[PDB]
Parts: sequence; C-alpha cells; structure tokens
Amino acid sequence: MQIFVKTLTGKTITLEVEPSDTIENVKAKIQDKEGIPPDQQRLIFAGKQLEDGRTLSDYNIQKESTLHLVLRLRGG
Repeated sequence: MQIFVKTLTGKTITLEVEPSDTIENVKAKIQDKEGIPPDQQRLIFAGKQLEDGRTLSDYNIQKESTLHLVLRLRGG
C-alpha cells in the first residue's frame, strides 16, 4: 500500500509500505528511497511520535494515511 509522509517544508513524498511494517522498517524504507539514516528521522502521527517497535497496523494506519517526518541530528 502507499502512504504519504509530509515534511517540514510541506513536501509530501509517497512511500510504499505494508501494514506489517514496524516504524523502524518504515524508516529503513525512507532511508532506501531518500538516503536519510533512520537515526535522523522522527515519524509523527496525530501529533505524537511513533515508536520504532510498533507496526503501522498497531496505530491503525491505512493506505493513503498521512504521516509527518521531522529530521533531527542524533542525540547525545
């Protein structure tokens, strides 16, 4: 299925995912498509950050849902 991922510039990218994807695997797919390491990615739905070890299914995220991607340089 396809989902949308909106960025802080308003750019929306389309990503092919499965409901069975962990959020970590969604970030790996963003890394494959766009070259950004998962450690630099914050994924947001309903205004609250998604947890790496849950799935899109666990959030009831469906085809053409729109997530938010915020980039951050890794923590110290």
